[PDB]
Amino acid sequence: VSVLTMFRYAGWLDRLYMLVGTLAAIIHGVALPLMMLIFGDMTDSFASVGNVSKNSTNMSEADKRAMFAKLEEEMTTYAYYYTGIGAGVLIVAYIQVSFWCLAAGRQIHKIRQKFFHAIMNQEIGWFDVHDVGELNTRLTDDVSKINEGIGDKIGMFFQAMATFFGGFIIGFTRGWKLTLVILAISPVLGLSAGIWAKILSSFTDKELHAYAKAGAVAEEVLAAIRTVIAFGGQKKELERYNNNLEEAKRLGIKKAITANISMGAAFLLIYASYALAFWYGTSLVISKEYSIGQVLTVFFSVLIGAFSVGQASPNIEAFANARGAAYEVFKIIDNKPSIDSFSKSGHKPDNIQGNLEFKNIHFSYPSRKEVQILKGLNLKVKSGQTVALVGNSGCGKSTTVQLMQRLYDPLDGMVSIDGQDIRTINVRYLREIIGVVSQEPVLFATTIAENIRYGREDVTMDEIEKAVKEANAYDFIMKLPHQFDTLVGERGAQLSGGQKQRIAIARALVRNPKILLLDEATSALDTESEAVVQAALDKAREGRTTIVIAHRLSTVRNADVIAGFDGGVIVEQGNHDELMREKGIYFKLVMTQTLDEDVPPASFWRILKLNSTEWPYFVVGIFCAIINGGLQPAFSVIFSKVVGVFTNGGPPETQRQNSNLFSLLFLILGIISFITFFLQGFTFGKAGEILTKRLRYMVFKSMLRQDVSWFDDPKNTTGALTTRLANDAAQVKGATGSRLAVIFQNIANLGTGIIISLIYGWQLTLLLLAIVPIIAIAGVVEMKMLSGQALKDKKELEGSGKIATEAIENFRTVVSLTREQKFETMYAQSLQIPYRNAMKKAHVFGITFSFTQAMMYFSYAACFRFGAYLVTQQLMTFENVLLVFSAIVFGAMAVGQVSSFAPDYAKATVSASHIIRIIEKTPEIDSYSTQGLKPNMLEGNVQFSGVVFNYPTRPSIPVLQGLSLEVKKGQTLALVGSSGCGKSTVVQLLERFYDPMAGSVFLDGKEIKQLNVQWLRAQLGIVSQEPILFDCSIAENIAYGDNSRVVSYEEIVRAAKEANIHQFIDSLPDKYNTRVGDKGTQLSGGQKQRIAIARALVRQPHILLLDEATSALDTESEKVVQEALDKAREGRTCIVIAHRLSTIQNADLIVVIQNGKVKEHGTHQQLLAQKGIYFSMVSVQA
Repeated sequence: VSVLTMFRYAGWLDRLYMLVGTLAAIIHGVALPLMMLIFGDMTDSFASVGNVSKNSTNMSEADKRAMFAKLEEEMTTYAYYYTGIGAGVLIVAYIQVSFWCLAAGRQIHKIRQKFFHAIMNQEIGWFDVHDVGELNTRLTDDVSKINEGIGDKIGMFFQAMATFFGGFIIGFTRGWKLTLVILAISPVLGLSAGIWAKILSSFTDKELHAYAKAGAVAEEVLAAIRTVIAFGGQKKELERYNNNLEEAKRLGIKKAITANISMGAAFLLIYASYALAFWYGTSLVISKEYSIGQVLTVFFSVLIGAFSVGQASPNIEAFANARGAAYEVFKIIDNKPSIDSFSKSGHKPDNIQGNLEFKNIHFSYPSRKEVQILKGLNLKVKSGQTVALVGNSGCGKSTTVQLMQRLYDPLDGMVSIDGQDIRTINVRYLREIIGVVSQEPVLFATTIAENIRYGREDVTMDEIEKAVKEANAYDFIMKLPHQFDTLVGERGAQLSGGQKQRIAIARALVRNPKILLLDEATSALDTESEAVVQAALDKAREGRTTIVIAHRLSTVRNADVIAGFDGGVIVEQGNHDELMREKGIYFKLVMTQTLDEDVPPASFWRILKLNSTEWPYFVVGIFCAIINGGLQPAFSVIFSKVVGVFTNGGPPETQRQNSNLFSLLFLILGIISFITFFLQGFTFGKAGEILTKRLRYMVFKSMLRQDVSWFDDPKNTTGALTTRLANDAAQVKGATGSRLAVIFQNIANLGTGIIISLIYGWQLTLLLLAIVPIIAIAGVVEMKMLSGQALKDKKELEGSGKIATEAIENFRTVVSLTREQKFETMYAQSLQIPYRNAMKKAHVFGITFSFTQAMMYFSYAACFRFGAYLVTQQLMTFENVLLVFSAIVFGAMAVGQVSSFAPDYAKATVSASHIIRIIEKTPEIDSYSTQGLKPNMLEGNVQFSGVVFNYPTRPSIPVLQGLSLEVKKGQTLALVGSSGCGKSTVVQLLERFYDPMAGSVFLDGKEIKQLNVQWLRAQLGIVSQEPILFDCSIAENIAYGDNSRVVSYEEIVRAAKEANIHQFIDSLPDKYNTRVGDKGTQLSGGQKQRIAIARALVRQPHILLLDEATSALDTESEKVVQEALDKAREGRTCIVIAHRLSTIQNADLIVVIQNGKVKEHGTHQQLLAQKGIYFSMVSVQA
């Protein structure tokens, strides 16, 4: 029902070919096992020939007769085989792909036109609800999904079942046993893959849980970077970041260990079962003699038939996921629920006029539960008049304008155009009788000639000329170049807003409506252009019955009748003077109104260069991959010798050879492959493991040892930094993983295959490589053409989609209604191009897939043709033919594995490129010397001379210009300024966060410029507004080791004693040992600040710095901190920039800073005697 038939709906002749393509899809899938049925027949005769060939040791010439005759007879069959299937698979291929296009093309094009039509046909509803853009985004993405649902995926789907159902048919008939064995190994292979999902999902979360700690440390530190810098607690975070990494690596290696165990075991269970199938497959030959090895090979094709079920599932999933999403929204997509608008019939008034009448109208916006904006209405406007409506709370007047266009059917009451109800008349006609001027004008992207032409389709520039000329829009347009043919570029914002609306009036003027609706047209406009546009409105009035709502009372003065609302409730009506007489609602208002990343530059082999540098030794891992590489062909060699000697060899000794090789297929792989695979995994696993540490290590330390506008004023963010730590190390981990994988398969094919390739007849090789590269390139050129078609298609629908996206986003097209079909008209012509392009790719996709399979039979042809014939002509041998099959599976593991790790190499290369340029750093300040820390330097008299400063934004108008201060030791230097900066910056510059653009700063008289960075930050009393507490024991928080400083209990006691935080320390559990409880969630600001103060006086700085310490606080908290602060200072030099001027009254020197320029300075009473900024600061303090 709704699920399927509509998904496939219509397509009368389409449905017939839809079935034809379907039919062709079956016989395609049927062909592959039939091709393999042939493989057994050629095997059978060739085997009987081989049995007599080894059986001779007597006669020779006899073997030259019959054995070659059968082979010649087989050569006769060979020719009729590949062609019959080849010509078949060639034709049926081109057909089944036409299903993908020819059927899908006409269907989607049919879908598009109705969908694009139904959207505009829902009218009002889209404004009522949903997303109106996000909705139409996904929906057009949904119709894109449909082509995948009705395409050849289905053709492939029937093809798969034909290989499946048709495959098993042949299997059971030629035996019911082996099936059971093969069916038995199915859950086992599903069991091993089950181990995979358990290991991957479980080990991921552990790793995630591990790096979360490593991530969390980087999370707060990089957020706390300015805090840690000042205290120089870097090396501790340095050490910690290594510990979390130490654990995360151990979860990394075990994951790799267990994974390789699974993947190793996974292949074991396959090959064991593969071996198990033959041993029981062989035992039914030697002692039994039922199968000659035809079905034995053919039942393996049932696995190929079984793999097709795996190829079937996506097409169904492609079909199912497309179906459910489409048909459910299809109900919304298609039809026309409509029934408030429609397009058609209705009544056409020829009366060419009508008095507007509103009668007892109760209405509510379709917000449902929202209260009625309009409860009841009575308004009657006579013909030729102009009625004015007004309000306060908003809308409620605008509603009356909205109902008049029948955009919303009123809940109760009626709106009467002329004498008749509005619901009788044809809607299309009504919109044409109603001109509308909205407050916010809109111009479609087109010529000015066209925007008017959208008002009325049939018009000539003379009416256009007269329109704007009467609308006084004829001035700016003429001076403007291109005249009427001028396009409006980049949507509608180009020129002045007043001119846009004026044109909109002219557009509505062409409409020549007998009703004109103006909603706040004058509102939201510059004063000058307002009067200009108004005259046009004035010139558009008086000739037409109209109704106008705006908030400009200047335009309401000349109105014939005014009506008050204020929220939509009708109260007063009449002429202006009559209204002012009432001094009512009208009169009241009158007097009242009087995150992405990755810069371009690359690595260029520097990857393995830096990698090998950090990779001390691993030659056993890759060597283990090589011996594993060459191990792969041995299987292809062993199996080749099994059936080889089985095909060519006599009845004696058959048991031993097969027995000996059977065991050989096991031990060479099962014993060895598991070992080497787990052996390499333990190597390259740990290889990538330690790299993740050193890299993230040498980065975060390279990040922390550099600040300098990467931290202080970056364009980056915390998340972006963490992202770098995550992806880069993860990607380069993949970079190295791809290295061993390729080199492994390299020798697997190039190294060993060539050795095998060397023993051919040298022509067979050439013929083989006259196929494989050709079919590969043939497979490559298809992929290019495929995306080439995908890209060119997206561009075409884009232009159609944009102009489509243009319309739905503009809901005002429905008020004119002139453009309803007109837009869908352009879309038809726009949609017409991909249609022919859809027809074009039918031939293109048709010939490609056909050709791809055309090389398939041609491959088997030349394989067996030249394997027979000339080789059958002289010295027909069992070898070199199965070795061809060996060379094939190497080409399969080459393309498959290489192309898989190719993009892995890409994103890694890019991610590595970032991590390399970042780690280069610009270390700047770390240690050096620059000073000897003299014992006479304790002191503390801080100098500023000719200091200018700007934070690293160049044209930021620097906050410091010509600034100089001084403070003697052991006394308080007060500071006060307007707001913002120059307050805070001074404290920051003392930290030497940024070296000023000009001037100098001194502490003992020594130059800070030339002073050591560390020791300068060794004595500091820095306290911020909202102190950030690291999550840790408050005891470990109070004391942050400056350099060598151990956690000292007696000291932090003194810290708490002075900071008055000992109250909390006295009581409560664990006392000093209490953790902050997840980022200090159990403590208020007052508690935290006390601790920050304790951090300051732990250091015993000769210089204290208070940045708005009491800025955020209240009540007793303000006094207790001030009590601590005052007691913190007075023993040493201090600077308090706090905005509390009540507590600044005890200060040795108060300084008023005006934006880089110190204005006044002196003791409180001295400045108090003066007047200016400071006295104002106190005067406004009250």
